[PDB]
Amino acid sequence: TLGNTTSSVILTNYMDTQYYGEIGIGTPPQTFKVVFDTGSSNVWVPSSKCSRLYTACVYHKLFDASDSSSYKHNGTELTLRYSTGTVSGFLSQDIITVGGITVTQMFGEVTEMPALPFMLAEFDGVVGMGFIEQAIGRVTPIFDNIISQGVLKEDVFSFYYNRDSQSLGGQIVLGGSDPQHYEGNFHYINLIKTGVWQIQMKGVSVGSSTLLCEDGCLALVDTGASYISGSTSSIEKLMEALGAKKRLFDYVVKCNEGPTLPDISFHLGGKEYTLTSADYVFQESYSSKKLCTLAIHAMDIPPPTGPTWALGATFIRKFYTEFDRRNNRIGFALAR
Ligand SMILES: COCCCOc1cc(C(=O)N(C[C@@H]2CNC[C@H]2NS(=O)(=O)Cc2ccccc2)C(C)C)ccc1OC
Ligand SMILES: *[C@@H]1O[C@H](CO)[C@@H](O)[C@H](O)[C@H]1NC(C)=O
Repeated sequence: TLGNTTSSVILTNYMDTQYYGEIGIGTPPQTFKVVFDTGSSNVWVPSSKCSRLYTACVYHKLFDASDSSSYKHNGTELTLRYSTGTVSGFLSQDIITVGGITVTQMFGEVTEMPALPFMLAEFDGVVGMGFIEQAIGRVTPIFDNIISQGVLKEDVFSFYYNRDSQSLGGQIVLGGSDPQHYEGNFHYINLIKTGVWQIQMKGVSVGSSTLLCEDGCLALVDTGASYISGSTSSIEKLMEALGAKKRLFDYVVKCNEGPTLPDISFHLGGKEYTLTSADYVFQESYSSKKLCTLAIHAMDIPPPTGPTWALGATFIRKFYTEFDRRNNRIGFALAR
Protein backbone atom coordinates (compact mmCIF):
# COMPACT_ATOMS: atom_id res chain seq x y z
CA THR A 1 0.00 0.00 0.00
CA LEU A 2 1.25 3.52 -0.92
CA GLY A 3 0.19 6.72 0.88
CA ASN A 4 0.91 10.43 0.39
CA THR A 5 3.53 10.88 3.15
CA THR A 6 7.29 11.53 3.28
CA SER A 7 9.16 12.00 6.50
CA SER A 8 12.57 13.37 7.12
CA VAL A 9 15.18 12.75 9.83
CA ILE A 10 17.73 15.55 10.37
CA LEU A 11 21.27 14.18 10.93
CA THR A 12 24.27 15.36 12.91
CA ASN A 13 27.64 15.29 11.19
CA TYR A 14 30.35 14.38 13.71
CA MET A 15 33.88 15.13 12.23
CA ASP A 16 32.86 13.83 8.74
CA THR A 17 33.14 10.27 10.22
CA GLN A 18 29.82 9.70 12.07
CA TYR A 19 26.30 10.73 10.85
CA TYR A 20 23.46 10.18 13.25
CA GLY A 21 19.81 11.08 13.84
CA GLU A 22 17.33 10.75 16.69
CA ILE A 23 14.68 8.15 17.47
CA GLY A 24 12.32 7.67 20.44
CA ILE A 25 11.69 4.28 22.08
CA GLY A 26 8.80 3.54 24.45
CA THR A 27 6.04 5.44 26.31
CA PRO A 28 7.16 8.08 27.28
CA PRO A 29 9.85 8.15 24.52
CA GLN A 30 13.48 7.54 25.55
CA THR A 31 15.67 9.25 22.92
CA PHE A 32 18.73 7.70 21.29
CA LYS A 33 21.26 8.99 18.74
CA VAL A 34 21.33 6.25 16.02
CA VAL A 35 23.22 5.47 12.80
CA PHE A 36 20.89 4.71 9.82
CA ASP A 37 22.93 1.86 8.32
CA THR A 38 22.19 0.28 4.88
CA GLY A 39 24.93 -2.31 5.55
CA SER A 40 22.85 -3.96 8.36
CA SER A 41 19.17 -4.85 9.07
CA ASN A 42 18.82 -4.80 12.88
CA VAL A 43 17.73 -2.06 15.27
CA TRP A 44 19.68 -1.97 18.54
CA VAL A 45 20.35 0.48 21.43
CA PRO A 46 22.42 0.07 24.67
CA SER A 47 20.37 -1.53 27.52
CA SER A 48 19.85 -0.55 31.18
CA LYS A 49 20.70 -4.24 31.81
CA CYS A 50 24.28 -3.54 30.52
CA SER A 51 26.96 -4.00 33.22
CA ARG A 52 28.58 -0.65 34.23
CA LEU A 53 31.92 -2.56 33.92
CA TYR A 54 31.51 -1.90 30.09
CA THR A 55 32.71 1.75 30.02
CA ALA A 56 30.75 2.22 26.69
CA CYS A 57 27.49 1.69 28.60
CA VAL A 58 28.47 4.33 31.19
CA TYR A 59 28.99 6.81 28.29
CA HIS A 60 25.80 6.13 26.22
CA LYS A 61 22.02 6.47 26.68
CA LEU A 62 20.49 3.17 27.91
CA PHE A 63 17.03 1.80 27.28
CA ASP A 64 15.14 1.03 30.48
CA ALA A 65 12.04 -1.15 29.74
CA SER A 66 10.79 -0.60 33.38
CA ASP A 67 10.05 3.05 32.34
CA SER A 68 8.05 2.11 29.26
CA SER A 69 4.32 1.31 29.41
CA SER A 70 4.35 0.08 25.74
CA TYR A 71 7.20 -2.43 26.21
CA LYS A 72 6.60 -6.07 25.28
CA HIS A 73 9.03 -8.72 26.49
CA ASN A 74 10.83 -11.18 24.19
CA GLY A 75 14.27 -11.99 25.56
CA THR A 76 15.59 -14.13 22.66
CA GLU A 77 19.43 -13.82 22.67
CA LEU A 78 20.97 -11.73 19.85
CA THR A 79 24.61 -11.39 18.67
CA LEU A 80 25.52 -8.84 15.99
CA ARG A 81 29.07 -9.48 14.69
CA TYR A 82 30.13 -6.39 12.87
CA SER A 83 33.64 -6.70 11.44
CA THR A 84 34.54 -3.44 13.34
CA GLY A 85 33.40 -4.98 16.65
CA THR A 86 30.67 -7.26 18.07
CA VAL A 87 27.57 -6.47 20.29
CA SER A 88 25.23 -8.84 22.09
CA GLY A 89 22.05 -8.64 24.12
CA PHE A 90 18.46 -9.74 23.70
CA LEU A 91 15.28 -8.95 21.76
CA SER A 92 12.56 -6.55 22.97
CA GLN A 93 9.56 -4.87 21.43
CA ASP A 94 8.35 -1.24 21.89
CA ILE A 95 7.05 1.73 19.86
CA ILE A 96 9.79 3.57 17.91
CA THR A 97 9.33 7.18 16.70
CA VAL A 98 11.33 8.06 13.55
CA GLY A 99 10.50 11.39 11.84
CA GLY A 100 6.90 11.49 13.04
CA ILE A 101 6.25 7.86 11.95
CA THR A 102 5.33 5.77 15.00
CA VAL A 103 5.97 2.03 14.50
CA THR A 104 5.84 -1.08 16.81
CA GLN A 105 9.33 -2.55 16.33
CA MET A 106 11.41 -5.48 17.63
CA PHE A 107 14.96 -4.38 18.51
CA GLY A 108 18.00 -5.60 20.47
CA GLU A 109 18.76 -4.42 23.99
CA VAL A 110 22.60 -4.56 23.98
CA THR A 111 24.19 -5.77 27.27
CA GLU A 112 27.77 -6.37 25.96
CA MET A 113 29.20 -3.32 24.21
CA PRO A 114 33.05 -3.21 23.83
CA ALA A 115 35.00 -0.01 24.55
CA LEU A 116 36.53 -0.52 21.08
CA PRO A 117 34.95 0.98 19.02
CA PHE A 118 31.88 2.19 21.05
CA MET A 119 33.91 4.53 23.35
CA LEU A 120 34.66 6.48 20.14
CA ALA A 121 30.97 6.31 19.10
CA GLU A 122 29.01 9.64 19.38
CA PHE A 123 25.82 7.60 18.54
CA ASP A 124 24.23 5.21 21.06
CA GLY A 125 22.83 2.59 18.69
CA VAL A 126 22.01 1.50 15.12
CA VAL A 127 18.92 1.45 12.88
CA GLY A 128 19.58 -1.12 10.13
CA MET A 129 18.14 0.02 6.72
CA GLY A 130 19.05 -3.30 5.04
CA PHE A 131 16.77 -6.24 4.05
CA ILE A 132 15.15 -9.02 6.21
CA GLU A 133 17.54 -11.53 4.49
CA GLN A 134 20.48 -9.96 6.44
CA ALA A 135 18.56 -9.59 9.75
CA ILE A 136 19.85 -11.65 12.71
CA GLY A 137 17.07 -13.77 14.24
CA ARG A 138 15.09 -12.88 11.04
CA VAL A 139 13.60 -9.85 12.84
CA THR A 140 11.52 -7.58 10.56
CA PRO A 141 13.58 -4.43 9.66
CA ILE A 142 12.09 -1.01 10.60
CA PHE A 143 11.62 0.11 6.90
CA ASP A 144 9.64 -3.13 6.18
CA ASN A 145 7.38 -2.28 9.18
CA ILE A 146 7.05 1.38 7.96
CA ILE A 147 6.18 0.14 4.36
CA SER A 148 3.51 -2.18 5.96
CA GLN A 149 1.70 0.91 7.35
CA GLY A 150 0.93 2.02 3.75
CA VAL A 151 1.55 5.67 4.59
CA LEU A 152 4.68 6.41 2.38
CA LYS A 153 4.36 8.14 -1.05
CA GLU A 154 7.03 5.73 -2.47
CA ASP A 155 8.70 2.58 -1.15
CA VAL A 156 12.14 4.40 -1.20
CA PHE A 157 14.50 6.25 1.22
CA SER A 158 17.23 8.85 0.55
CA PHE A 159 20.51 9.96 2.11
CA TYR A 160 22.19 13.35 2.11
CA TYR A 161 25.51 13.68 4.04
CA ASN A 162 26.96 17.21 4.21
CA ARG A 163 30.62 18.40 4.60
CA ASP A 164 31.38 19.46 8.25
CA SER A 165 30.93 23.00 9.80
CA GLN A 166 25.20 26.21 12.26
CA SER A 167 24.56 24.03 9.10
CA LEU A 168 22.58 20.78 8.45
CA GLY A 169 24.67 17.64 9.14
CA GLY A 170 22.61 15.53 6.77
CA GLN A 171 19.12 14.23 6.06
CA ILE A 172 17.24 10.96 5.48
CA VAL A 173 13.96 11.18 3.58
CA LEU A 174 11.61 8.20 4.06
CA GLY A 175 9.18 7.76 1.15
CA GLY A 176 11.09 9.95 -1.35
CA SER A 177 14.07 12.32 -1.95
CA ASP A 178 14.78 16.05 -1.34
CA PRO A 179 15.58 17.96 -4.58
CA GLN A 180 17.10 20.85 -2.56
CA HIS A 181 20.06 18.48 -1.80
CA TYR A 182 20.76 17.05 -5.30
CA GLU A 183 21.07 18.42 -8.87
CA GLY A 184 21.06 16.88 -12.33
CA ASN A 185 19.17 13.57 -12.65
CA PHE A 186 19.35 10.29 -10.76
CA HIS A 187 21.30 7.51 -12.51
CA TYR A 188 20.15 4.08 -11.19
CA ILE A 189 22.05 0.80 -10.91
CA ASN A 190 20.04 -2.40 -10.19
CA LEU A 191 20.97 -4.58 -7.22
CA ILE A 192 22.76 -7.84 -8.07
CA LYS A 193 20.25 -9.74 -5.87
CA THR A 194 17.53 -8.56 -3.44
CA GLY A 195 18.44 -8.86 0.28
CA VAL A 196 21.59 -6.67 0.05
CA TRP A 197 22.25 -3.01 -1.00
CA GLN A 198 25.12 -4.24 -3.21
CA ILE A 199 25.63 -3.38 -6.88
CA GLN A 200 28.16 -4.35 -9.60
CA MET A 201 31.27 -2.13 -10.06
CA LYS A 202 32.94 -2.16 -13.53
CA GLY A 203 36.32 -0.62 -12.49
CA VAL A 204 38.27 1.66 -10.09
CA SER A 205 40.70 4.16 -11.65
CA VAL A 206 43.60 6.19 -10.20
CA GLY A 207 44.23 9.14 -12.53
CA SER A 208 43.06 8.06 -16.04
CA SER A 209 43.85 4.28 -15.99
CA THR A 210 41.63 1.37 -14.59
CA LEU A 211 44.39 0.23 -12.22
CA LEU A 212 41.81 -1.84 -10.18
CA CYS A 213 38.51 -3.84 -10.50
CA GLU A 214 39.41 -4.52 -14.23
CA ASP A 215 37.52 -7.84 -14.44
CA GLY A 216 34.58 -6.42 -12.41
CA CYS A 217 33.81 -6.40 -8.67
CA LEU A 218 31.21 -5.66 -5.99
CA ALA A 219 30.20 -2.40 -4.30
CA LEU A 220 28.17 -2.39 -1.08
CA VAL A 221 26.49 1.08 -0.75
CA ASP A 222 26.84 1.48 3.04
CA THR A 223 25.47 4.57 4.86
CA GLY A 224 26.81 3.24 8.23
CA ALA A 225 30.44 3.19 7.05
CA SER A 226 32.68 6.24 7.38
CA TYR A 227 34.94 5.46 4.45
CA ILE A 228 35.27 3.99 1.01
CA SER A 229 36.79 0.54 1.67
CA GLY A 230 38.13 -2.37 -0.38
CA SER A 231 39.97 -5.67 0.28
CA THR A 232 43.46 -5.49 1.93
CA SER A 233 44.89 -6.40 -1.52
CA SER A 234 42.98 -3.68 -3.51
CA ILE A 235 43.72 -0.94 -0.93
CA GLU A 236 47.45 -1.93 -0.97
CA LYS A 237 47.62 -1.46 -4.77
CA LEU A 238 45.54 1.79 -4.52
CA MET A 239 47.74 3.32 -1.78
CA GLU A 240 51.02 2.32 -3.47
CA ALA A 241 49.66 4.25 -6.50
CA LEU A 242 48.78 7.27 -4.28
CA GLY A 243 52.15 7.42 -2.49
CA ALA A 244 50.37 6.86 0.85
CA LYS A 245 52.00 4.98 3.74
CA LYS A 246 50.26 2.35 5.95
CA ARG A 247 49.82 3.12 9.67
CA LEU A 248 48.05 0.77 12.21
CA PHE A 249 44.36 1.61 11.40
CA ASP A 250 44.69 4.05 8.45
CA TYR A 251 46.90 5.27 5.55
CA VAL A 252 48.47 8.72 5.49
CA VAL A 253 50.25 11.09 3.15
CA LYS A 254 52.42 14.05 4.14
CA CYS A 255 49.87 16.94 4.41
CA ASN A 256 51.78 19.03 1.80
CA GLU A 257 51.26 16.20 -0.79
CA GLY A 258 47.44 16.00 -0.26
CA PRO A 259 46.13 18.52 -2.87
CA THR A 260 48.46 17.05 -5.55
CA LEU A 261 46.89 13.50 -5.29
CA PRO A 262 44.96 12.08 -8.31
CA ASP A 263 41.23 11.70 -8.89
CA ILE A 264 39.74 8.32 -7.89
CA SER A 265 36.94 7.05 -10.15
CA PHE A 266 34.37 4.30 -9.78
CA HIS A 267 32.62 2.89 -12.81
CA LEU A 268 29.03 2.06 -11.63
CA GLY A 269 26.32 1.39 -14.17
CA GLY A 270 26.75 3.63 -17.19
CA LYS A 271 28.49 6.44 -15.24
CA GLU A 272 31.93 7.33 -13.81
CA TYR A 273 31.74 8.54 -10.16
CA THR A 274 34.85 10.69 -9.56
CA LEU A 275 36.24 11.95 -6.23
CA THR A 276 39.10 14.51 -6.16
CA SER A 277 41.76 14.61 -3.38
CA ALA A 278 39.55 17.25 -1.64
CA ASP A 279 36.85 14.51 -1.41
CA TYR A 280 39.03 11.80 0.16
CA VAL A 281 41.85 13.57 2.13
CA PHE A 282 41.31 14.99 5.67
CA GLN A 283 43.31 18.14 4.85
CA GLU A 284 43.96 19.20 8.54
CA SER A 285 47.01 21.27 7.41
CA TYR A 286 49.29 21.80 4.36
CA SER A 287 52.48 21.09 6.37
CA SER A 288 55.41 18.98 5.11
CA LYS A 289 55.97 18.25 8.88
CA LYS A 290 52.51 16.62 9.45
CA LEU A 291 50.58 13.48 8.41
CA CYS A 292 47.10 13.62 6.83
CA THR A 293 44.67 10.67 6.87
CA LEU A 294 42.57 9.47 3.90
CA ALA A 295 38.86 8.60 3.95
CA ILE A 296 39.69 5.20 2.31
CA HIS A 297 40.80 2.12 4.35
CA ALA A 298 41.08 -1.70 3.99
CA MET A 299 38.21 -3.93 5.03
CA ASP A 300 37.83 -7.60 4.19
CA ILE A 301 34.07 -8.15 4.37
CA PRO A 302 33.46 -11.92 4.66
CA PRO A 303 31.34 -14.02 2.22
CA PRO A 304 28.46 -14.32 1.19
CA THR A 305 28.39 -10.45 0.99
CA GLY A 306 32.18 -10.14 0.57
CA PRO A 307 34.88 -9.84 -0.68
CA THR A 308 33.46 -6.40 -1.66
CA TRP A 309 34.18 -2.69 -1.78
CA ALA A 310 32.09 -0.50 0.52
CA LEU A 311 31.00 3.01 -0.54
CA GLY A 312 30.54 4.84 2.78
CA ALA A 313 30.15 8.51 3.86
CA THR A 314 33.21 9.53 1.69
CA PHE A 315 31.18 8.53 -1.44
CA ILE A 316 27.71 9.70 -0.22
CA ARG A 317 29.06 13.21 0.59
CA LYS A 318 29.81 13.71 -3.12
CA PHE A 319 26.72 11.75 -4.36
CA TYR A 320 23.14 12.05 -2.97
CA THR A 321 21.85 8.42 -2.72
CA GLU A 322 18.32 6.96 -3.21
CA PHE A 323 17.57 3.36 -2.10
CA ASP A 324 14.65 2.01 -4.12
CA ARG A 325 12.94 -1.01 -2.46
CA ARG A 326 10.17 -1.10 -5.13
CA ASN A 327 12.61 -1.64 -8.05
CA ASN A 328 15.63 -3.18 -6.20
CA ARG A 329 18.05 -0.44 -7.34
CA ILE A 330 20.21 2.48 -6.04
CA GLY A 331 20.09 5.96 -7.62
CA PHE A 332 22.90 8.55 -7.48
CA ALA A 333 22.89 12.26 -8.20
CA LEU A 334 25.44 15.01 -7.55
CA ALA A 335 24.88 16.38 -4.00
CA ARG A 336 23.96 20.08 -3.73
C1 LIG B 1 28.97 7.30 8.60
O1 LIG B 1 28.42 7.31 9.94
C2 LIG B 1 28.21 5.99 10.46
C3 LIG B 1 28.96 5.80 11.80
C4 LIG B 1 30.47 5.58 11.61
O2 LIG B 1 31.14 5.20 12.84
C5 LIG B 1 31.26 3.87 13.29
C6 LIG B 1 30.81 2.76 12.51
C7 LIG B 1 30.95 1.45 12.97
C8 LIG B 1 30.43 0.29 12.12
O3 LIG B 1 31.32 -0.20 11.43
N1 LIG B 1 29.11 -0.12 12.10
C9 LIG B 1 28.67 -1.29 11.32
C10 LIG B 1 29.00 -1.32 9.80
C11 LIG B 1 28.30 -0.31 8.89
N2 LIG B 1 27.58 -1.09 7.86
C12 LIG B 1 27.44 -2.48 8.32
C13 LIG B 1 28.69 -2.70 9.18
N3 LIG B 1 29.80 -3.18 8.40
S1 LIG B 1 30.73 -4.40 8.93
O4 LIG B 1 29.94 -5.38 9.68
O5 LIG B 1 31.87 -3.78 9.59
C14 LIG B 1 31.22 -5.05 7.32
C15 LIG B 1 30.05 -5.85 6.72
C16 LIG B 1 29.11 -5.20 5.91
C17 LIG B 1 28.05 -5.93 5.36
C18 LIG B 1 27.95 -7.33 5.57
C19 LIG B 1 28.88 -7.98 6.39
C20 LIG B 1 29.93 -7.24 6.97
C21 LIG B 1 28.15 0.54 13.01
C22 LIG B 1 26.96 1.25 12.31
C23 LIG B 1 27.77 -0.34 14.23
C24 LIG B 1 31.55 1.22 14.22
C25 LIG B 1 31.99 2.30 15.02
C26 LIG B 1 31.88 3.63 14.55
O6 LIG B 1 32.32 4.74 15.32
C27 LIG B 1 33.48 4.74 16.18
C1 LIG C 1 10.10 -13.46 20.35
O1 LIG C 1 9.55 -13.03 19.08
C2 LIG C 1 9.40 -14.05 18.07
C3 LIG C 1 8.77 -13.37 16.87
O2 LIG C 1 8.43 -14.29 15.84
C4 LIG C 1 8.56 -15.20 18.63
O3 LIG C 1 8.43 -16.26 17.68
C5 LIG C 1 9.17 -15.70 19.93
O4 LIG C 1 8.40 -16.79 20.44
C6 LIG C 1 9.22 -14.56 20.94
N1 LIG C 1 9.66 -15.04 22.24
C7 LIG C 1 9.02 -14.75 23.40
C8 LIG C 1 9.58 -15.39 24.63
O5 LIG C 1 8.04 -14.00 23.45
